[PDB]
Amino acid sequence: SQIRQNYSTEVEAAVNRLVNLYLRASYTYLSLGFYFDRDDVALEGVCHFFRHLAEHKREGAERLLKMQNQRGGRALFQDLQKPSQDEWGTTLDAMKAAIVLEKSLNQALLDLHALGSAQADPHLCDFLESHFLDEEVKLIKKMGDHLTNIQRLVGSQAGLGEYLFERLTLKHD
Amino acid sequence: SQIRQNYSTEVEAAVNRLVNLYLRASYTYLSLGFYFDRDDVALEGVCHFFRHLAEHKREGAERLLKMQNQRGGRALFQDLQKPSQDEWGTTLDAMKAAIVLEKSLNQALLDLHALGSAQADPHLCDFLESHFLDEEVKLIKKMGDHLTNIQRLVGSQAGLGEYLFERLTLKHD
Amino acid sequence: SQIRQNYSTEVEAAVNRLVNLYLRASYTYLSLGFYFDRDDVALEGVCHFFRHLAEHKREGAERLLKMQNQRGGRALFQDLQKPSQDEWGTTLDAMKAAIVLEKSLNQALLDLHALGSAQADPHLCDFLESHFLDEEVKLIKKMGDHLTNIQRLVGSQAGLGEYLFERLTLKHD
Amino acid sequence: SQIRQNYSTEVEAAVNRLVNLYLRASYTYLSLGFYFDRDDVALEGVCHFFRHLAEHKREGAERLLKMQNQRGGRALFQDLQKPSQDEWGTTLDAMKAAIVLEKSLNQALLDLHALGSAQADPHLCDFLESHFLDEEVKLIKKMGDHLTNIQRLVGSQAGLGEYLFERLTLKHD
Ligand SMILES: [Cl-]
Ligand SMILES: [Cl-]
Ligand SMILES: [Cl-]
Ligand SMILES: [Cl-]
Repeated sequence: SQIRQNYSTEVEAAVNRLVNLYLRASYTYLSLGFYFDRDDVALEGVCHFFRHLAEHKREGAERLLKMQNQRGGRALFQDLQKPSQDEWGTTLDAMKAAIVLEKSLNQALLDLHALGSAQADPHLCDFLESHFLDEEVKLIKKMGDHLTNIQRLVGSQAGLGEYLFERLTLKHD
Repeated sequence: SQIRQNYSTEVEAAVNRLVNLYLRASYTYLSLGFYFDRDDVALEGVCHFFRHLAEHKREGAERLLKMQNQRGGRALFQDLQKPSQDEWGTTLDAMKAAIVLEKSLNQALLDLHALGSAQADPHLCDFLESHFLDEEVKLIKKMGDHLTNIQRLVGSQAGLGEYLFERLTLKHD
Repeated sequence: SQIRQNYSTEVEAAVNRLVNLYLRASYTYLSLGFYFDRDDVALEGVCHFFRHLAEHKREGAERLLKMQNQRGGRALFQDLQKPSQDEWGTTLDAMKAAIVLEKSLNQALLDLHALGSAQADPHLCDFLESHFLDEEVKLIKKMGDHLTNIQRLVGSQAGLGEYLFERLTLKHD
Repeated sequence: SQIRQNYSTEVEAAVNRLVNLYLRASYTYLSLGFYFDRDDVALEGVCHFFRHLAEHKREGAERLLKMQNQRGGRALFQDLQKPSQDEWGTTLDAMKAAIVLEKSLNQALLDLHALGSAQADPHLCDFLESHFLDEEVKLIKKMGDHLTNIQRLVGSQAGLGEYLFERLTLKHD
């Protein structure tokens, strides 16, 4: 490569794996979004919350792919596994599955940062710090806040709580 | 007729029957709308939901009547039967009766489309596709979404659920 | 299902398969787009042409998923296979692979239309006519036009032709 | 020094050397810019490309000098060596010399970052990450893209390719 400098094969490979993890996450959120649009689920604010995350995770994958080319690495795509579930349960089940998914993406980012640190690759380390690590902390804090509110609302009338959370906390229209 | 071309007597008759079905549906929705405006029912958002459908079904009848004249058929009006009920129960009873009514209109549209297909009448088939079939799918999906939300809200406090659905889902002012 | 009417299990299944075909096509175009952004390929107009198609095919999948829910079918996601190639050759190789891909999507749309016709499902038939069949004819005509222009430009100076096509026909900036 | 804190003599010296490297690079680009403005070379877009880099490298030197004073180090200027060539050959020769020059600046930045990491100087490390490392990756990717396009255009008509690259890729007016 005419441009590649200080870019390890180990980072190049890990970036291709992280692209696969982000695209899998996007696909998971696409499935969650359409599940909440079902006529027998019908929680618009929950649908919009997950559809937006599907778009955001796709954008993350595209930013990693642009950076791979900027550093002179080569994008390599793999099979994308289907989401872990076909039906996602309650808003609470779905938000618990989301925070697990985000913790797994966050650990993949921290692992890649640690590899870049070990490889003395400060451009890679800056890149994750600037575009991913704080977006992930912010998102996990928001999901933690939502879990608390959902849990408060279950009480002895789960249906009423699920409706009120979607109407008064999540964005709809 | 100076203009009639490729327009069967069977379609002409079925169009006059469908006009009667749309006007009956409008009359049903007029009755539902004023029932929810009663001082002892008093659910404004439910009143507005049904009053709007009464106007929309009337407009459907008028579009069929305009098309009948465009094709050189002859409008023929019949007695309009009164709605099936004088009092419509809860929001849930009313929304269940509406989705039954819409399924019956949808089947009448599909039956007429099938007659036009059999008669090789593509103008009739286009007309239903363009102005009725998707409006009906969209409306039945919305009523299905509302039924799910109403059902979630019944819990052990039916009155509270009926008020919250009308205040937080349906349009009022 | 509370809303499902005149929607066959055969169409529901074929719609889920077509969603998989559109998402595979999006993934293929994502791979083509980033290949042309490589520093050793560096054809910006070709990159932008394929990146846009990746977005358009994703939007097609999302429209099919919305329609599946409108009809009361159930979205079911499968594993997404990786693209057929890791490296895509010349602009000409890439545009030949694209038109093959589009012909396969077009045949899948025509097959689904034929199934809906056989099932007397005019809403499905309208839906494909209105949002997919002409978009596909328009795209295949544009790719055919581009193939002719690329082929004219190969001459005895392939590099010069590939540069001029990307600079004077495709959109860049 | 009244302000100096956590700023090693090793970093202070390396910053003064890097200022010399940036000013030498500016001087090199000044020479490349005026060579392409010669009446017997006359490639305006190539002239403008290098004149702009001369200004950008000067600005890099000035940012390092401002930071040296912010940290309480002392600017020390050395003799500036003349550029390596008086005449720069073809656009291709010039762009190959530029990417070599940029790789040498990039390695000097990475070396200084590594020194700051070893000295536990996070302000220095942030400073390079924020203002230099990604500017350098972006520039080397752009020069790699240009090299590919120039190389594609040499064919058997080098003059025609050199003119078309300057007219259709580089900015002129
Ligand atoms: Cl799997
Ligand atoms: Cl009667
Ligand atoms: Cl495969
Ligand atoms: Cl010298």
